[PDB]
Amino acid sequence: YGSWEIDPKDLTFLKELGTGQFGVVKYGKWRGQYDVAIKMIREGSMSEDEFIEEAKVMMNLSHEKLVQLYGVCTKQRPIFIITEYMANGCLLNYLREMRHRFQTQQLLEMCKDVCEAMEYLESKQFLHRDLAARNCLVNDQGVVKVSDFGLSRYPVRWSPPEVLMYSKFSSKSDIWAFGVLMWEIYSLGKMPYERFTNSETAEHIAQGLRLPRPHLASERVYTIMYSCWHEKADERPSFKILLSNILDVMDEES
Amino acid sequence: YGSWEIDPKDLTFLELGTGQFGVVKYGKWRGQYDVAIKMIREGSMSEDEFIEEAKVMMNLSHEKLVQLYGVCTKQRPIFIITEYMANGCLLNYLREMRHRFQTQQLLEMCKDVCEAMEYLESKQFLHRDLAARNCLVNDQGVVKVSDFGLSRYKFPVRWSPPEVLMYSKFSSKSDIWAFGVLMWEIYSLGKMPYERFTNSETAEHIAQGLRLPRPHLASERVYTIMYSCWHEKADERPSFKILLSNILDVMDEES
Ligand SMILES: Cc1nc(Nc2ncc(C(=O)Nc3c(C)cccc3Cl)s2)cc(N2CCN(CCO)CC2)n1
Ligand SMILES: Cc1nc(Nc2ncc(C(=O)Nc3c(C)cccc3Cl)s2)cc(N2CCN(CCO)CC2)n1
Repeated sequence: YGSWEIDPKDLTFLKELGTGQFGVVKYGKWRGQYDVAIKMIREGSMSEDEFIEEAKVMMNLSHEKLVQLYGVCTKQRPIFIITEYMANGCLLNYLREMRHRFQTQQLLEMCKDVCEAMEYLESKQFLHRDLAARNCLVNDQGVVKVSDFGLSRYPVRWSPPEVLMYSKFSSKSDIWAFGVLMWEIYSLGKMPYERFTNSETAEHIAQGLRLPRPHLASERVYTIMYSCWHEKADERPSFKILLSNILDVMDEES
Repeated sequence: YGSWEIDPKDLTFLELGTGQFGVVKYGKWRGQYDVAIKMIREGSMSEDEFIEEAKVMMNLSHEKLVQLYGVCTKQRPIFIITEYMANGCLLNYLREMRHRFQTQQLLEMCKDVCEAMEYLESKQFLHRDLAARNCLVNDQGVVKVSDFGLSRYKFPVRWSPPEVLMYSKFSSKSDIWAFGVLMWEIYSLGKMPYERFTNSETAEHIAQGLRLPRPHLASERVYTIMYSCWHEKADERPSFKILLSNILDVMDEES
């Protein structure tokens, strides 16, 4: 893959952070000077072609609020993926572990960080398959960033109208999820619809039920997350507009 | 994978076509049984993808479904053996025999595809690409669908919008629309849907509420079936259990 291929002997496995479906992440050090995260992909988790597309996306996309790629080790099995290390780890556990210790003005900065990354992927026609607090990482300075792994891109004469319409306004799925994310941040890791099941939630949202307003979220902040929860997808805002609305509130409140 | 394991030497590679995941050839088992062989590429699928595909191939069976004869998992490229379809694709079969069909044969074909889908519907399986080009015909003129590359019905209910949850509840209604157009291909003798419109014009043509015109070979009652498959509201469309329910009724009426 060129310069992206790194030397394995320069790595050093030290600790374990977690395990996923497409491998296991392990904490290490690059040349014993910088902290990095290393993911060990399983032999049969993904196909060859699937890795070329996934990799091709990680090298061509770059944003300050996206998990930076340090390199990969495709010259061995299992293959590695070296990236920057996030000291604080997951955002969900971060909101619950360090709960109510950061003031409200910091909560909105977390939404801005995620909105900045999504706005970038939006400009590149990329969709987050699972946008939620559990899929966001926090670094030492409290910056929230999303990942590039597992991203998506965006029969005509045999497909129904429901499929055609979705193929043109599918980007609005990441907007609804983002709205529920702000709810998780301002609720400090509260699970959406705690008093409802999966079947219930699907029925309540269909009837118009929306998440309450976090007590730590101002009435204007609620307008942002609530703007993302519009029945008509085309009536929902874009990540560029949401970023402007978030920045607008930050200036008026801070 | 057990008894499903076939000896690559027992099969002889006597070519039929090629797909994304590999190429399909023609052969015979022990010089006595006819079957088709699929040589999947090395990097097209993953180990987990195959195990799921196979697990679905070996656990499903239906007369109108492509029967699986076996696989060769101790070989690279991995092989998948199935029954041989003398007449091959349905679209080419409708165009090569356009002058050699009866009105009862056309409706019989539609049943052969509906009977298969009805079985898939009961097992919660979905055909991602249901069309005449993905259907095969054996020597006796019986149509059969394939179960390779199917999908079942993750979506986080708590973070998904309504259009996604509503899609997961009416996912089988999408194949109904495709089935309705399939019947048009049959009674139209292989004509391309919206042959006089482009991909962008077809999408708008459906948005305006217009649909395919009735083929002259289809009767008023048969067209009502395929037309019922094309309803703006997915919930208002019938089910494959109901389509077969009707197709048989029009058969007895016109037979
Ligand atoms: C799960 C976890 N992640 C951490 N930081 C990460 N940085 C980079 C990671 C990563 O997975 N990148 C990546 C991606 C995104 C895709 C493909 C490939 C790769 Cl390599 S993960 C830290 C952490 N700890 C901190 C919070 N607790 C401290 C209390 O002791 C405990 C746990 N936990
Ligand atoms: C493309 C083609 N298929 C033919 N029969 C097949 N039987 C089994 C096939 C197969 O694909 N199974 C399968 C599936 C479904 C999934 C995964 C894996 C597998 Cl293995 S295909 C015959 C044929 N010929 C007949 C019609 N023409 C001569 C007229 O004189 C020429 C062409 N052409």
